[PDB]
Amino acid sequence: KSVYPLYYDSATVKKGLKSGTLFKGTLRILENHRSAFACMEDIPDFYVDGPIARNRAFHNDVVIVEPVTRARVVAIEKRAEISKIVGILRAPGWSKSSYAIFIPKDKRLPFITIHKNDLSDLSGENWIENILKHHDQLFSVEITRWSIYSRYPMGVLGEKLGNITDVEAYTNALLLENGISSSPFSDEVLNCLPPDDWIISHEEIKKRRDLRNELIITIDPETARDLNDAVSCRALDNGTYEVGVHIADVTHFVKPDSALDKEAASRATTVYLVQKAIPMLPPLLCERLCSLNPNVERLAFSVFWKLDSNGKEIGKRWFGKTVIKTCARLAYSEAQGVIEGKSWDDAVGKPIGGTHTPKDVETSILTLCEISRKLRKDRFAKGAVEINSTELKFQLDEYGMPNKCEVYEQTDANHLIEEFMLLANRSVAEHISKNFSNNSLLRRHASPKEKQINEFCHFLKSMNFDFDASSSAAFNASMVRLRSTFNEELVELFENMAVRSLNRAEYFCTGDFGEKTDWHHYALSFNHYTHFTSPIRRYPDIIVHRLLERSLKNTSPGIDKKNCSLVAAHCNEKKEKSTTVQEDSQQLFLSVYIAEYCKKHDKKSMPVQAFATRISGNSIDVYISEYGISNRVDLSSDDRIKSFIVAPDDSSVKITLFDDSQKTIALTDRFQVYLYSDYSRTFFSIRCSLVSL
RNA sequence: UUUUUUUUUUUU
Ligand SMILES: [Mg+2]
Repeated sequence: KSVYPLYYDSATVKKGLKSGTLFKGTLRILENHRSAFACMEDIPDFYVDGPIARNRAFHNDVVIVEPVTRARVVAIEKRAEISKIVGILRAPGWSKSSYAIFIPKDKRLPFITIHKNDLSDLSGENWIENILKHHDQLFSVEITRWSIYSRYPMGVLGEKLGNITDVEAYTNALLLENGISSSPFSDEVLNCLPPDDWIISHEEIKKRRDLRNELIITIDPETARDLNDAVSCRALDNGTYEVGVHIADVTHFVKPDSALDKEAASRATTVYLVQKAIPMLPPLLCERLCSLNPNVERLAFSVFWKLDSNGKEIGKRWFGKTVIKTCARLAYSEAQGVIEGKSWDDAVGKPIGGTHTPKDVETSILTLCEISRKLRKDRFAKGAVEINSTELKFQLDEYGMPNKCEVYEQTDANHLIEEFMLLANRSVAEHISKNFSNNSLLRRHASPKEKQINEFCHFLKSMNFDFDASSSAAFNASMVRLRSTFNEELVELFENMAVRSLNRAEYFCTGDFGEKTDWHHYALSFNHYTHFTSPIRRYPDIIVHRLLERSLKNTSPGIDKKNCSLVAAHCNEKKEKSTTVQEDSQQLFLSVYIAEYCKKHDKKSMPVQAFATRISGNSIDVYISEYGISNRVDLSSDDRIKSFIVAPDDSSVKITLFDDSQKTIALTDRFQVYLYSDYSRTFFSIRCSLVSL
């Protein structure tokens, strides 16, 4: 007897769809398994309990369910590509010969059966012994077939990624999950490279604008090796300034349809991890020839504006190929120190090649900072949205183990660079959209989804607050009132929920959207925007560089609307996967940090302060702002606790202990919890407990 | 575990 029911016929499925019985939506399987939801955007979402009702479906699988808000899967319309199944292997029947038991890291993926002695590195006689010997080794499996007469599918074990306790092996496994190429560059791509001893041609120096003698700097963080941006300011004889943005001319090295170009389009973006980084381009270009290192002549595209003390564009812009030699390289911290009024030797402490005096650079930094402050105030006043977001910055020891973990605050220098990069991006977008209105690669951000914003508004209604989503400007105004209404940590949580409410930003080809009103950036309130200020780490910036060059030459776009759409979609998906990878890396290093804290301070958990976001059934969702993480204190897992009572309103929960001290805690209350890195389960899992371990 | 929304922007 088949464990699962047969998928209905195509005609029967269509008939049921016209009969209101059948339904169609995406599927989201929950981490705790057995529980899944048919994600229907309009009609109420449906629930699914048990893999029997799941009928051999996976996460993000567009499926056709039938009501049996519960429902049974009867047809799969589309399957999302399962990018590898990394995990571990356990002996058959582990506390007995049989098929090997593969356990994926994603709990959403069911167990897998590895056929009799299926392997190459541990297959043969004594296979069980080899499994046990390599039990603490992460491996990877592929799916081969799922027999309806088996509750689990089957699959071949791939390459052994390696020690689970090895951070780098876990990293390689995570890369494998989201399909990010960690292999070295192909020898043909290296053959595409120019000679390493390439020198600046006098012909090219005359063909371009010679800004070498100018004062140009690169404000980038301390741990930066690929420099793309360069800012400059020019005091004009009147009250105005000529501000310039200079971006490494990668397209001068990367030529269309070359093997280098193909690998760049394949990787789409540079993936940045905590301990290392996967580059999009080979290091010769990414770290030497194109990187805007100090005191080196470099070929770069440049955009100039004429702005007043308020930052309004008074004079005509200028676009063109230039050759520049940056006066100095700066860190964001040192730039902030300069802005705060300190002396160059007290903050930066670097030599400034050229006639440029220290006070010249100081004046330039302060001028650019004031202009950037004015432009940021105007941008937010125009209708933009201010979200600070969260990111976990780690300081590592010589061995790579996390010694420090902290939240990142953006100082005024960060916004200084940010505003001018945004200005450059917007100007380039406007120009290339005006010229090549059919084959232009820009970025868009539509209005937020009504569903998420309604949920967030109801959450604020629970906290007796109203959010006007009628406009981005009203959204930001409600955010400001909220910040002036609650404590800063609650406000941080609210910013988290706000960024959740936003819609996914995406690249696009102007030809696909007939109406120009659809080319808009809701959060930035811009009418035109693209990515152009980072061509060494975002292939869309390479495409935009080529489009800008052609627009200055008034020639053809050289790229087809369809091909442009392909590049846009591929790069959007690659950016999704890269974001996920970086977040998971941060999570991994946070777990290792908690483990090191427990080891050094002779405890089993780290004590932290947390705010109670939700009180449901037998658990409480808590947010730890010190590390910007959302965990759950399971009232059931707390066996040390004696009992509890949740009221029908879920706004307060009373607690009773064995020492008979009863005490009640409500929503948005600040209380202490403990974070511990559970390694007893198969993989790294940060868990939170109310009681100290 | 067994009820769910994880996406603005800069730099890296
Ligand atoms: Mg930079």
